[PDB]
Amino acid sequence: VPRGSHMQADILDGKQKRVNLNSKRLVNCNQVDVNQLVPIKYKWAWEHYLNGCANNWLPTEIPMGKDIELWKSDRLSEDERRVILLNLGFFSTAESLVGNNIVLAIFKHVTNPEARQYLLRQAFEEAVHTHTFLYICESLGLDEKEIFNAYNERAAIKAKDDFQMEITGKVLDPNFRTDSVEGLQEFVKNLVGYYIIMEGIFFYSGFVMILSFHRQNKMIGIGEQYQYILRDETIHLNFGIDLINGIKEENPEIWTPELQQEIVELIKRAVDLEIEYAQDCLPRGILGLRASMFIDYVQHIADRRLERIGLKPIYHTKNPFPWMSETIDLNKE
Amino acid sequence: SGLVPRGSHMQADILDGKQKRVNLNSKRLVNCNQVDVNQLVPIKYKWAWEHYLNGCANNWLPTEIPMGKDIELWKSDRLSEDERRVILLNLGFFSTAESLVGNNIVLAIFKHVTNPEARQYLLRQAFEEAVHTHTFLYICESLGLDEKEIFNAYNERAAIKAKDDFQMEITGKVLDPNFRTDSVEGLQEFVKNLVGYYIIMEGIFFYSGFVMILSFHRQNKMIGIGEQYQYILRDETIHLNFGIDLINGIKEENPEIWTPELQQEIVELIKRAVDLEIEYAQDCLPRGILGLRASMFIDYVQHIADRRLERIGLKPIYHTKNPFPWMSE
Ligand SMILES: [Fe+3]
Ligand SMILES: [Fe+3]
Ligand SMILES: [Mn+2]
Ligand SMILES: [Mn+2]
Repeated sequence: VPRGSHMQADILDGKQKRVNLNSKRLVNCNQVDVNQLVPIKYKWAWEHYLNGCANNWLPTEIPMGKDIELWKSDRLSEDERRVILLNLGFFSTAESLVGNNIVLAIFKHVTNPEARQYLLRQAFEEAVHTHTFLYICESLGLDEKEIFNAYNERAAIKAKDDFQMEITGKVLDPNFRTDSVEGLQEFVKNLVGYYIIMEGIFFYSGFVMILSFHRQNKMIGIGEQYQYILRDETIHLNFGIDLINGIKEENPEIWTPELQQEIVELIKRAVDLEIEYAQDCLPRGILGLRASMFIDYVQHIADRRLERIGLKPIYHTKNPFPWMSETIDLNKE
Repeated sequence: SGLVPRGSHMQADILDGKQKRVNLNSKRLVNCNQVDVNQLVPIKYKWAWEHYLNGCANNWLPTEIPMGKDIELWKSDRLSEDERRVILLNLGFFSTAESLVGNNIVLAIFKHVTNPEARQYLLRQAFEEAVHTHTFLYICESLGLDEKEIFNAYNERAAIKAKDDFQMEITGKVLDPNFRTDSVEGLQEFVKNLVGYYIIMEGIFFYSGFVMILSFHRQNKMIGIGEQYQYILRDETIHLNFGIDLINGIKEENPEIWTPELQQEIVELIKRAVDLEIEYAQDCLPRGILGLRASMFIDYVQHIADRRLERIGLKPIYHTKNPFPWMSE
């Protein structure tokens, strides 16, 4: 390289602020400069970021003409409409709950620039997901306030989001810190609540309901949007699992039998709430969909989430939706 | 526009829940605790939603832009020491500036912008800052620069540090866990943060840099870097427009905060930013390069400062001409 290809320092004291890769930590890292991306330590976080960036899509790119025609017709049963409406109601605000939590709760305490890069991509993706639900409401001529207010008006939805508020913990409190054992444990419970429970269990169950319509060639515009959402959420979940496991590895003292058991109990509570939600969606069942299938499915996926964070499966049920894993394989990171 | 079909309404089983549906006229940009901030609808601030849609339409990645010709030129003796200095100082400053801006959106601004459509835009903007950060890593890796030397520039170069230190100062107490915007004093402090990041950092401190880098691009030098900066400029144009709309919106809804005292303080902050940016330009350009001299930046930085002032309802103060009119093409 030619002469003059280096920045010359005129503050010699400042070279000390260059970041030692091995000093970097996922949480509680105040000893190095968090504003400098380099050198990247958590290559897994950066890879998630690059993968997410390659997945750009917008709901407005997906035509809704056939969906509008079907929705406005008399072809759908009231029970079919009920599944769609309840799913829209729950997702319309749940995306914002997730996005707001990334920004208002998680970001401050993930003291690492490459992980934060991913968080910014994820949060933007949640904004895209929120746009999706606005777009669907406007396209089909739904009462947008009725749909977006569903979590205040439908008990089985409220129950899930009230639980979400509970497991959010005090992470939003101005006094909240992660530099105690109890504090970092509370933080990890928040991560489990959002990545494992909301994104990894509540959302996957909604995906089955909606994609079951897509597979029947009903509401294929909504279906396609949900396929893109599933592709994003696959990465959200993978990142969250990696982050939880990373925090555990770097802070083994938090991973007590007590914390482990509580995480199991939260997942159990999520499973029960999602089953009750599925029953509210499907009081009689529709073509290809019964509540009993969600009992097995929700238990199955909960076992898969438990395994990924080093906990034993507890339900041992089989997956009644083998095709979900087919589209999951196609939408794999 | 077809008829609403029978059975197409979601039935409530919590009868009083309907009261939490959001009244459009109750929404506000700050201090809005009377309605549910989680529900996007109904959208009140159309300008915020439009910025969001515009940003989303602007997707790009630095890895899409070929660096072959740039690598070839960087290896050659066809780029002078002085030209290299301009490039490296700009890479040094921008490499961390993007993170400063992005971190401030998330850690300072988002909590206090109590409006979902504006928050939708903020998430787009913060992601764009991540793309800009990626851009500087990609440039470093492409040209084989010492990445730690580049990203640490704001700790190693006085003229860069001076800008970023001033930035830390105008960030104010907004990061204080117990900072609140629900007083005149609190909201004025918040507005100073918005001026500091949108107007000063994004609207002024990026501009000598844009001119310098795009000057190379216009001479067919480092066109890979140039193209990346063109995409950054496109994004930053929206960032600035959103910030101006946000500042003006907060003023309109809370006119009592916009005192002669605050107005004077903002002008003085902008004057100081101008001085610091002129000094930075001087550091970049101890000697002239083609179509670029440090003295030109006196006129330019003052000219853009006047333009920013006008946009937030303040009188221009410098009255200088723009030596780089091609920046508006
Ligand atoms: Fe998600
Ligand atoms: Fe910006
Ligand atoms: Mn989502
Ligand atoms: Mn930027």
